[PDB]
Amino acid sequence: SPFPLTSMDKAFITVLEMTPVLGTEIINYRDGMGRVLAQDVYAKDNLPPFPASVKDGYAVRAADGPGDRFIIGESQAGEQPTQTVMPGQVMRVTTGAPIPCGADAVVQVEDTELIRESDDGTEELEVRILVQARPGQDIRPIGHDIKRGECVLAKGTHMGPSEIGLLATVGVTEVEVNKFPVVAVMSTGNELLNPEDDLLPGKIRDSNRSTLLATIQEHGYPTINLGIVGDNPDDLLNALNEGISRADVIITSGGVSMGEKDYLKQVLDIDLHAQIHFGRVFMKPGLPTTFATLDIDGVRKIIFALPGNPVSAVVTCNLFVVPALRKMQGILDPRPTIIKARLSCDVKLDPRPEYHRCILTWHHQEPLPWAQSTGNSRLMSMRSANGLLMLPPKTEQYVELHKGEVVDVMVIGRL
Ligand SMILES: [Ca+2]
Repeated sequence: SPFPLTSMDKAFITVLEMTPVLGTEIINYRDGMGRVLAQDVYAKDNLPPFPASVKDGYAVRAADGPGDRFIIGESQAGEQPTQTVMPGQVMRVTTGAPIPCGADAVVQVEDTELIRESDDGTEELEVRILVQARPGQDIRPIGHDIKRGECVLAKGTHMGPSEIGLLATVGVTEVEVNKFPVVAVMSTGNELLNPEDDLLPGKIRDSNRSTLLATIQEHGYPTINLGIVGDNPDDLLNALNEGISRADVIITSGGVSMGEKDYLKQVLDIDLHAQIHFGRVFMKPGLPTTFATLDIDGVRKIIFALPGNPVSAVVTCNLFVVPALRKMQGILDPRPTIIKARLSCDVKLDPRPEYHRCILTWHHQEPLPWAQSTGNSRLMSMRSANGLLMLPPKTEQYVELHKGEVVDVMVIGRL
C-alpha cells in the first residue's frame, strides 16, 4: 500500500482466475433452477415408449387404401391395446394413444366421414377413410423423441425450466450439481445505523448491506447478513473470521479509503493472512476495490472489500462479484452478457473506464435499445436499472460521446 492501481481488465481476469469452483452435491430435480449439472444425464426409457398417435382419428392399414372400414374399437391414451387390426378394419385413436398391432398408419378425423354409430350413439361402427395414408403417417415410433441410452443432458449444462422438464421426462429426479456459494455481507463504518434505527447525530442508515444482499439474492444465491461492524481492527477480524466460518464468500463495504479509521486491508493481510491480489482499480467508480483469497484447509474463500460509497458498492458488486459467484456455482463461462445500445445522453469521458447504472428500452421497430442513465420520465422512474453502461476511457481523439452513439451495456437485470 498504496496498492498499485490495477487495470480494470487485469482485475477482472484475476477475480475469475483466482475464484474456485465449488464442490458438488445431489439435489432433487425440482430444485435445479439455475444449477449446473456435474454429471451427464441419460435416458433409461424410449420416448415415446410405444408407437404413438400424433392425431385424433383412426389407426389403419395403409394397404387397405381409402374406403369403408369397420371400427373394431378404440385405443385410448394410457392403455395398451389388446386387439389387432385386420385388413378392412381400423381402430379409433386419440393424440398420444398407442398404435394397435396390425395398423401401420394414422388418418386424422378430418380425412374421414363417419357412416354408422350405435343406437346409443356411443360407438362408432364404420368409417369412410377418404385418403391413401402414407406408411407410418401420423405415428411417433418408439424412441422417436428420445432413445433409451441417449445422453439427454451434458455435464456443464446450466438448468432452466425446460431442462427440469426433461429430467422429469426421463425420470432422473436426483442429479449431481455444483453447490451454490453462500455469501456473507457486512458493512463497516462508525457512522452507520441499521435501516430500522432512527437517526442519531453524525449517523446515517446503512444501505449497502441491503442493496448488496438483494443483488446476490436476485441471482439465486443464499446470503448471510453479518451486520454493521465498526471502524476498528479487532471487531473487523472477528466479523471476518465469522464470515469465513459461515460462508464461501465475504463481501464488505466501507473501510477501504487511504484515510484513517481505515484498517480493513491491513487486517486482511496481517491478521487474517489473506492474499490481497489488488487493492485499487483504475476505474470509476470503484477506485478502492479490493480482492483477496484465503486458503484454509484446502478450501479457498474469497473476499471482496468494496467501497463505502453506495453507488460504487452496487457497481463493483455487479462487475466483480456476480461473475465470481457464477464461476463458483459451476457456470463454465461466467462472464456477463454485454449488449450494444444507443446513448440517450451526451457524456464526457473520464481517463478511467467508467460505469453507470441505466435502463435499457427497446423502441418500436428500432434495432438497438436506448440506454438511459439512472438519476435524471416518471414512467421510466418506475423502472429498476437493468444495465450498466460501460464507458470507454478518454483518449486524445475521444473526449465525449454523443447521444445516438453505440455503447456497451452490461446486463444486470431482467429484459
Ligand atoms: Ca468510512
